Amino acid sequence: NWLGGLSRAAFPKRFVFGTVTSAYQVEGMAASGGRGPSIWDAFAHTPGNVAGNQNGDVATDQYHRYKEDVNLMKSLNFDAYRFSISWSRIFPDGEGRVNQEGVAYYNNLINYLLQKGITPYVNLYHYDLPLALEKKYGGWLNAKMADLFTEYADFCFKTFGNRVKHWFTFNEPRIVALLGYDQGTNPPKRCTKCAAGGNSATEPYIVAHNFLLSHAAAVARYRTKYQAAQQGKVGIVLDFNWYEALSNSTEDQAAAQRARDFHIGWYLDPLINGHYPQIMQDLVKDRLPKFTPEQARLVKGSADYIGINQYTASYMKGQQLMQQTPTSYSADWQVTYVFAKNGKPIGPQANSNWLYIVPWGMYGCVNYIKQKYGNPTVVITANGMDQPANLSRDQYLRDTTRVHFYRSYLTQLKKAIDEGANVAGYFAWSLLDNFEWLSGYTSKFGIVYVDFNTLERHPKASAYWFRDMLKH
Ligand SMILES: OC[C@H]1O[C@H](F)[C@H](O)[C@@H](O)[C@@H]1O
Ligand SMILES: [Zn+2]
Repeated sequence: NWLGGLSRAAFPKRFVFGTVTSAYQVEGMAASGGRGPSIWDAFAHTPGNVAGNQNGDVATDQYHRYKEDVNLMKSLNFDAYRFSISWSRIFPDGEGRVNQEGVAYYNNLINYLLQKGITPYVNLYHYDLPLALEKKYGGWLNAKMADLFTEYADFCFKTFGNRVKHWFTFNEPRIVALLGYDQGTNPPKRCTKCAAGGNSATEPYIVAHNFLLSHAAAVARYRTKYQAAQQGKVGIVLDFNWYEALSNSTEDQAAAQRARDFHIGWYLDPLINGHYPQIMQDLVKDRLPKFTPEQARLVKGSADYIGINQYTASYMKGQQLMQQTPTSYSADWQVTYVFAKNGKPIGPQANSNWLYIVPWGMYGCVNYIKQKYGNPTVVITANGMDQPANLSRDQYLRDTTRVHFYRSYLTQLKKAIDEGANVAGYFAWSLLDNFEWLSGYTSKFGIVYVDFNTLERHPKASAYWFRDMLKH
């Protein structure tokens, strides 16, 4: 049977199922409704930065169609919707003046979701730093971001928190550090060789530290000022792709573990244990900032749940640990990526080159967090795969590969849960085909097809798969 034994009965009672989007990727109205530009608006509008010179000006136009999209998610039997608030839609300059039309939009969305029995899970930040804050303060390089983010978060708690009870601060600060400041391929396009300037060996760590400090400050504000009345929760969303030792050799096993530590431990060790991973301290040394005891105590325990974005897996090959001139966060790991073992690829690829379809990676990741971090409450906040550009509507709708993807990954998640992992929910990236950053509209992650000429929505087979699986 195409559900493969999966249904709500196959998951814990009250387990949450949802879909996910992000503001810039679906809203549109990027320069309308009072919204100020984000760093992604400037980036996307620069010729050559995005596939086809595309941008999120219109995107899926969810801004005008949100009731259609909410009706669709309810008809597909989902319990929840993870979306983000655009910082520059509320504060066009990131600070000071409030854009009331922006506030009204999120009020309207949140109220309609609740009207339809859909639980809002709200991200405050998804790659979309107000451009004004980048220019005035230097964005995530400036420790002042803690105050600036806290003030923004405070406004959101005050304005929406009587209705919103499930918050996330950030989405994937590792990717911001990696792509924005190590490789320099996402805004602000910083790296050692980059035209904008930078230092791939230092800036990724500065940025990560400031994300953690800003997270902790925003949560401290929530807990001291809003929690008593509002009785909600605040977490953070982290990407974690699985790393598997190429062989059982001491050095390959060490390499896979180093990769885990530099990937997820970088944030989870501070959040759970109040310090950076030991290996990062040992290898990165004085390029890794130190939490004072007070900061570490503010950071530790500051996530009510951990959002995990899980997509793929890689084999890791080791080497003798070397004394090396620092060059980048990426080279700091001292590992070698490998995508085949015993003559077989780890998995076939989806449309995105980085996305190897490896369902057991999901078990790997969830089991690892359970065993290593005292089984914290985890929410899978994104999981999915993409189709390529240029297909016919019908070809998009017959997404049999995506159906197989969800059945397999969810079976592996069920396996980890049945072994005792504290996973509270699962969210499919994405409800809709949308703006896939550098790939623009050439990558289609949705369970619902979006015709980007007419903006019409059409559920794909995977959407119907979810509807069947999730019926009450
Ligand atoms: O790459 C697919 C998807 O991966 C993660 F979920 C990111 O948070 C999204 O912004 C992105 O679109
Ligand atoms: Zn419109």
